[PDB]
Amino acid sequence: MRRSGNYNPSRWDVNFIQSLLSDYKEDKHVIRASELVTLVKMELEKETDQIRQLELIDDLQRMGLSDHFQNEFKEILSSIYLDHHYYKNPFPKEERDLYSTSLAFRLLREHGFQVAQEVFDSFKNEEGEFKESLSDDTRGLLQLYEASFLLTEGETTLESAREFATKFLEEKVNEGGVDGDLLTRIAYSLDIPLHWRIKRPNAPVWIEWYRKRPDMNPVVLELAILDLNIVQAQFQEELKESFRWWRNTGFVEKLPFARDRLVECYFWNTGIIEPRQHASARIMMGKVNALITVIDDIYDVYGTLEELEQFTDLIRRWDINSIDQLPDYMQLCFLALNNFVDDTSYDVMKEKGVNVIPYLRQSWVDLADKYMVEARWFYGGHKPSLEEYLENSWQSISGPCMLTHIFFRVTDSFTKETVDSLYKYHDLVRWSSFVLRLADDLGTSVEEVSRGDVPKSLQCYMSDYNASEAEARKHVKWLIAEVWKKMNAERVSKDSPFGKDFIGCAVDLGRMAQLMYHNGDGHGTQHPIIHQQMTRTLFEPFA
Amino acid sequence: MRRSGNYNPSRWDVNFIQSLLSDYKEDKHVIRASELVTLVKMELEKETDQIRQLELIDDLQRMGLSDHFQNEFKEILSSIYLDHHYYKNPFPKEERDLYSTSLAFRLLREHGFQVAQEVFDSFKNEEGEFKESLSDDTRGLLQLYEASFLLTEGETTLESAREFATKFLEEKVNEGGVDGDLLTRIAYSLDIPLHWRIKRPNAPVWIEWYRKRPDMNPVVLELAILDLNIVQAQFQEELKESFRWWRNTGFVEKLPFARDRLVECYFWNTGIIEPRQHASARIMMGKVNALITVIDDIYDVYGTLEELEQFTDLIRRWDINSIDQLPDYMQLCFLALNNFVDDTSYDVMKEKGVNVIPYLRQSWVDLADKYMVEARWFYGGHKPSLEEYLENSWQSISGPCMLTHIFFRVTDSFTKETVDSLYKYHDLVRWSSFVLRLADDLGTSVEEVSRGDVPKSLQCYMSDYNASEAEARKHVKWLIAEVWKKMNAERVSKDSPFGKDFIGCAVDLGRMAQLMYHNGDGHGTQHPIIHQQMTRTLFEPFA
Ligand SMILES: C=C(F)[C@](C)(CCC=C(C)C)OP(=O)(O)OP(=O)(O)O
Ligand SMILES: C=C(F)[C@](C)(CCC=C(C)C)OP(=O)(O)OP(=O)(O)O
Ligand SMILES: [Mn+2]
Ligand SMILES: [Mn+2]
Ligand SMILES: [Mn+2]
Ligand SMILES: [Mn+2]
Ligand SMILES: [Mn+2]
Ligand SMILES: [Mn+2]
Repeated sequence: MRRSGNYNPSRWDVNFIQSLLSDYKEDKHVIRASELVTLVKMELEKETDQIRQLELIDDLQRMGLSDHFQNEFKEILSSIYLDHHYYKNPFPKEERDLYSTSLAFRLLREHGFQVAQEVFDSFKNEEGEFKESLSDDTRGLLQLYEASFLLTEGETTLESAREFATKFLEEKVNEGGVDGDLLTRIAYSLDIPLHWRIKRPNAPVWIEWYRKRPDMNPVVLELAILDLNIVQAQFQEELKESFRWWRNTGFVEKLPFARDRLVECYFWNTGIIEPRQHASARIMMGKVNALITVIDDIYDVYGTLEELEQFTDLIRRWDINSIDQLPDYMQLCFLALNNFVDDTSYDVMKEKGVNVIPYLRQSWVDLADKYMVEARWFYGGHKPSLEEYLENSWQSISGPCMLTHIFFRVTDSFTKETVDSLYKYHDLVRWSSFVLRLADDLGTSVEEVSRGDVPKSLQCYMSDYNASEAEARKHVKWLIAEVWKKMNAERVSKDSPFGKDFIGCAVDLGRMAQLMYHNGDGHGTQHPIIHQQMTRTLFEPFA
Repeated sequence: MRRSGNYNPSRWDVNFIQSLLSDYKEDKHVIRASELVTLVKMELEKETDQIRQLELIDDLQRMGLSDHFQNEFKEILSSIYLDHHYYKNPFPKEERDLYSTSLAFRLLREHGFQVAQEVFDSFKNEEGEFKESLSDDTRGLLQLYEASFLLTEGETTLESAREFATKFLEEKVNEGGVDGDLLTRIAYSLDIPLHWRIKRPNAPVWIEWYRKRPDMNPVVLELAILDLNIVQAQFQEELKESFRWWRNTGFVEKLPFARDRLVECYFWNTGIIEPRQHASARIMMGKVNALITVIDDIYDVYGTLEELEQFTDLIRRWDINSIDQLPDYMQLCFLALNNFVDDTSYDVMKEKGVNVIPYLRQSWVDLADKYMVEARWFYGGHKPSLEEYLENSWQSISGPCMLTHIFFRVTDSFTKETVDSLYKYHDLVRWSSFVLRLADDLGTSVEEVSRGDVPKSLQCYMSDYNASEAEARKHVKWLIAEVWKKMNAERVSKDSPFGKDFIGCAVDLGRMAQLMYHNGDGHGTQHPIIHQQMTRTLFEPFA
């Protein structure tokens, strides 16, 4: 009679979840690490070779310590940038180096520095093609490929630099060039460039590789391992509170057609809100995400057209005073929602001084509205077209929802204008949700549409230009590259009204999805590799 | 130009309130009692001397074990009552004995058995009047004074009895030293008869008094103390949940003109909802009683007539939209309230299957309205008539709010009909509040008004008949005595839509108020001994 889209039980249960208690929640570490830092710090800024620096910054970064050496990262990069006079389009053609240049470019750009693509010019022959010689320089070559990802449309030099350094890198992988311990790092970046790699869920491995490194330093490595463990604790704390909420709702038993996976839901935020100081957002998100998950299954799995249309209206007019008109299962959910946004608008009001209920309330209305149109197409046995779908797609994924909720928590002082801009669903939001979406649709088009659901990119395209899924798969991949360019441009935009942290969660959300859906769903049914990534960053300690 | 009724700070901090942990929480404790029980349960069901039984029945109760002996109490009093022919219209031939009769009356009536007042007839002399001889049976002359409180208006015999037995008890205490113990355990009942004594916050002293009782049994005395501690742990647990909530609202820092006393607010409930099963109700109430305090201080202390007339109207129409028009502190207060009832109706809707938000909202609306008319008179510099006031007072004290809230968490299943009866504010609710009210107005009269507040019961009588405080004091007391009598008929009523546990809390809310408001202002603000009874009921363990 119904139509449940067969799901599975959260791999982790309360006893484990609710038990969790790492002995890193003590100040002993906090402070040891808090002193071990000042070292790594002064080590850092006592160093002399600018590249030596660029080199540490990237590592400290890829290791999760990014949080403590903030201002260092700046001045260091700040000077370098303008003590190299990187702020000039007209290249001085000092006939620089592929490596240090690819690096200083990468980091500088990543930190919002204007660095003309022209820079990489002193590395190309006459035909304008990249120098033949470069061929021989695996190191710096891998450094350029990696930097060819801080581009925008109208950046052909970076574009091709990538490609050059790509045929190279790969073939060299099949061969060697050097190491064997390079033949992985190289292939590592060659799977997901650093710029598209989310730090947190990836530090460990990086901390390994570094511990190993001969030139490796111990203060740092020690700082690295300690802190990694000092934050795991945090996640564990948050995780529980978010768990407590999930259990309360009782959807798990009162709404079982919906996916049970609150760890997965909380975990996403260990990747999106990297700045540890934002515990609340992380917690909240654990919830926002769970909620969404349930609402989504109610729309594309459980619920009926009648039921949805009405669910969709009640939310629209946020009529809790009719909560008594919907199927009991929709009453529990909506009340839950009402309860969540209301509780959330309270903390925010309590701490920031604003009544944001009218906004958060909106975030949900629109989401649902989008969920609806998909349901209408679906039931209406409708078949959109790549563009038609895509325009709805980036909103039915919740990125905007997830992101508008975060804004209020991550931002310490908003305006109204900002809020308002943000809420037209600011381009940032738009592009960050698009990655989320596309990536998702990449690793979840399968059972998705083959278990009841409207067509997704892959299909929509496949049908659109009557092609193969391999072509569909390629296209979608390309789209993701396009949107990243638009995003890069926006994350660095000066006119951006958003603060560094927020725009930071917008980019990272894109990068998190690129992990989660890099193989499976990490949700619906889950995926080992994902499962492990989770156990290792949420539950297992480091050495 | 606010007013701030200058309050005092909760004598118990965060850390304390947040830490404490009686190991009794350890399951390996329950079971011990779970045996002692079956034991004490047998000594019971194996006893033969009826008077001996009843006797123990009274102890088990007065000691706080009432919870796991219910069905015993039922069978027993049931039988005794039948094989004694208490249901028959008369039976006074002059065979009865003060004691065992004054006692079987009590427990029989108390447990809802209908036993004529004419039983004590067999104890009166010629011109009627209780027999003089028995001016000797001091023992059973206490059991009489004791049962005289299980009356209604139409029962003059019990009225006189109390009149009589006192005359003597009154003196037997100015004797030489019979038992000495007696002297106190007499004067004990003479301060507050047993009927008006909440058991829970009173077991201690009784468990002591019973230890000594040569005619004692150890399995019972052992289960007794064990349970007290096994129970006190519970409270400590519930205590925190409310505390956590209380802390989270941040009223302490944001609504600082409001009384700080969540412990006290939780404590009240240790003695209203006495059946250990209703943990959530006790927990919820920890919050309700808190919301009120705050929302109350907003009305008789801080807030202005513009601000109150508006607070009241919004609450009434209950819209979280116009919320943006309220003064800041009211914005926060309302949202929390909204969140409170909204979160409470959820749990109810969840576990019981119904939407109660519409009824709970009410509970508050009426309270606030009631609180308003008091504000109006006050500012309106109007001095009401004892009755006028009295007609508001029993509602404006929150009794009905407290209770309508309880009802849902205590009642397993109800119906619109019951609910509705309940909400017209059923007599039971009216009686219980009055006691609460008058009792409060006694130990909060000449101290609240003398700092800004409407004239209370006392003061109103005072003017009405232009009498003295003793006359008012005397009246109000008499008044409390009258109400109880209606109460007595309502709790025992066989027409009550209300179910056992609820009817209890209602009765107990009355008795709990006669405790707190006995020495000075119990509740909070500044409790005399009230404090000890609190540390002792919630923090110190028993031998
Ligand atoms: C929960 C998932 F992982 C998604 C992606 C929904 C979006 C919410 C997240 C990621 C917390 O599930 P699903 O792809 O089935 O939703 P969709 O129906 O929009 O495709
Ligand atoms: C304790 C009282 F009965 C109140 C009403 C506060 C609320 C307490 C509960 C629900 C146990 O204190 P107070 O007597 O000062 O209120 P009032 O100003 O109406 O007399
Ligand atoms: Mn969907
Ligand atoms: Mn879905
Ligand atoms: Mn999907
Ligand atoms: Mn008042
Ligand atoms: Mn008051
Ligand atoms: Mn008072």
